[PDB]
Amino acid sequence: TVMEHLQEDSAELRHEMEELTDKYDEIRGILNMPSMQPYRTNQFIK
RNA sequence: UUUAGAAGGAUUGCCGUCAGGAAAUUAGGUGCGCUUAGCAGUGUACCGCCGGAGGCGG
Repeated sequence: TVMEHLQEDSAELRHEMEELTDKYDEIRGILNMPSMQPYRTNQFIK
């Protein structure tokens, strides 16, 4: 999977990555994603 | 004080045609049922008498 590639880049990705967007440094975002947090409640949660 | 509190599933319909189950057989030898006993609520409810339902004699 793409997930396992962005954990340890193998170029197999980096080769194919950098030739269509020139922006893989920004995308590699999908690594330190923020965690979901409970901040309020509504009438639809039990 | 409940994974709290809410809810229309609904209308219609052609399953059909045909057919060889079949041949063979040894269920057999034994055997202690057996002590005791009272059928009935009285064995029936009969003749009359008053008296417009309820009563009284033998």
